[PDB]
Amino acid sequence: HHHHMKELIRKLTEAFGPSGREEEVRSIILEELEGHIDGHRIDGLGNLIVWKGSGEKKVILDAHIDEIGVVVTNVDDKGFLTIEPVGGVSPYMLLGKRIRFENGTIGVVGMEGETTEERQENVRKLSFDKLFIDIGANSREEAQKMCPIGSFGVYDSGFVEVSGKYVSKAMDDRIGCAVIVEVFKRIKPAVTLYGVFSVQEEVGLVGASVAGYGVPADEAIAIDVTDSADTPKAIKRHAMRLSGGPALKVKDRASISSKRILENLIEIAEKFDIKYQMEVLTFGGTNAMGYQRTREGIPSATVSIPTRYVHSPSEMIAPDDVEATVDLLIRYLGA
Amino acid sequence: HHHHMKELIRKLTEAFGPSGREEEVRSIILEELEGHIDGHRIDGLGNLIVWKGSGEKKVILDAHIDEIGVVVTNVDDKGFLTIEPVGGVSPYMLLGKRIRFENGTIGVVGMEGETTEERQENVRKLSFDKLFIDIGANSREEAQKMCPIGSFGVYDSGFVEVSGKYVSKAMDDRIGCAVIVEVFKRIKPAVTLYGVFSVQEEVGLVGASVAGYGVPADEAIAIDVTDSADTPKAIKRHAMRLSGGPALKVKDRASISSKRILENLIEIAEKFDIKYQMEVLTFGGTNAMGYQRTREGIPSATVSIPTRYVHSPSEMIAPDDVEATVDLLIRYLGA
Repeated sequence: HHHHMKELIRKLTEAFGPSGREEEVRSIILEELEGHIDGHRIDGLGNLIVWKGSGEKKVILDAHIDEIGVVVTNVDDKGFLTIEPVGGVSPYMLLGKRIRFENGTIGVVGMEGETTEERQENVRKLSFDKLFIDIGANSREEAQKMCPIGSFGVYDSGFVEVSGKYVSKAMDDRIGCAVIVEVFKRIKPAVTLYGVFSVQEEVGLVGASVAGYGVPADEAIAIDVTDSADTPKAIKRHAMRLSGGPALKVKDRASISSKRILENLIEIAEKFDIKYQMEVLTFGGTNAMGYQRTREGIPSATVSIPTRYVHSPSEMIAPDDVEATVDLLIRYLGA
Repeated sequence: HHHHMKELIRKLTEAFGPSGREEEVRSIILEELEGHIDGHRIDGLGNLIVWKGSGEKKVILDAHIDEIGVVVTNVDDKGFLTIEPVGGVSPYMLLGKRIRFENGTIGVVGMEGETTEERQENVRKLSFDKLFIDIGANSREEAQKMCPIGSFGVYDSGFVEVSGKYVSKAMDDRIGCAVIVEVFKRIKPAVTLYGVFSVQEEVGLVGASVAGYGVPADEAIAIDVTDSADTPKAIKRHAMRLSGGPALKVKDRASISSKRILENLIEIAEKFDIKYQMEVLTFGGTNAMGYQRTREGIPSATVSIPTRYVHSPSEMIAPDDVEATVDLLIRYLGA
């Protein structure tokens, strides 16, 4: 390795930050960036925006700070919790897992069903309303004091090295957050660089990303994860893979200016022998509204870290891909 | 609490001992029993037998030392492991979990399937042959060096306190092992007491439990776990429950001598105000062979610790039930 990002990745991935409660992650980001940013602000949606540099061109790098999890929606007479999903969490991934709550309380996920046929019927068509969380309470009253309705939880799973790979919860998108932090620590920007550590935008709600988080940027580059389809039988040509480098794309039907960002990233990677992969463009439909949506706003591209087991408690990345991503961005955004 | 068993329970439940590889558990048991046993032996099947006392009546206490897990059956060209179950492990409980191998190697369980319909089809009817384990290897050769075919793994999950409950892997039956160890540490036996820490007997193979592990005992008491059916909707009268005390039973159609052991345990519990529950008798069929099987061998009974989430990485017990079990046995087997 040529960066020293392990501890940053451990800290960010282990931090508590389900959608709606990301205070710890923002605080960690600001501590890591102390002395490396010229300023910051937090918008009314909870997006953290930082900046460094004074160059003519304004560039956003945007990674999501929120993670998948659960929210408590009911407490029963014996102290058991009902939950709903926060983000894309499959109930299959939650079965038998331990969940850590904001206040440090640990709970165990169980499933309803007594007989084999009951459990078989349930587990074969698993629904969140068949799950519950046991926090060791013996009554509604004990449980409501520890995890009242509206409490968030995340996986009780942290960071581990798995023969040269890194595994943790919340690679999506704490790994993107780590990339941006590392870029801010290392770069002497030729641009005015904005780092946005954003809350994800629920479908059906107004988000801030289209308006550039109020930053009048010339370019916006999302730093995300993409599924690494290099596991057994999910073996196709042109798949994203671990150790293939950052995955580069734009949206389908992107503007000339957005495509230029992609071409320029490709050129940097080629000139500096940085591994990279060409990802299929983000699908956005085929209608007239979708066409006009890409031709307004800020020219944009996406750079993604290949990740196995996305949305599990054991998301896996190759540290070389992360370092390559940092290197690519520093070369692109530097002198 | 009135015993100090937390550390013993943590140590035993965390120990590596899938069926076929229980060396660490036997070693821990012997270390804990140093100075409290008069002797021991290990039989050809791997059953560890210890003894203390010199009384006329010979009594076995028997708890299983093996835990559920996985065994590696194939290594593919990219380093991914195929597994089969050891013991009663559902593939649903393994999804996204981390597995710890004998040599300390950690792996992540994944499932085959790329599309939503593929994964939905797979996960709705989950089979072990759709799972794999990723140990971070990049080739068959790297993987075979870390986890060759025949390697065992267990849950990568250890002991935690959950508001006054204890949660770990392998309560089934490390909790029974802890009960027996604690009895040996505390008791002045009025009997010759044998502690058997047994390997489970595969259906279809000859085991040693029927012959009393070669001990010519007068009574044999299994110390096991039983499912605690006190979770949401699995709410029936007469259910075993946490904090209801040890669950007491014999086999269906038990002999007069076996039923006497049960009656005598009940009497002890009543005389000493120890909580207990009456569990439905062990089902053994209704035919002539089953009838004669209970009337030979050693008079036997079972004392069980109520446990939630059996066969998950988060098996849960109430420490009061464990202490009550120890207390009951010490009173029964003492002067």
